[PDB]
Amino acid sequence: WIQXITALAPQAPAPF
Repeated sequence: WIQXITALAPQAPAPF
């Protein structure tokens, strides 16, 4: 679950 969020960390700014 820490690598589910950290792999999405650079994918938070590109949509939002």
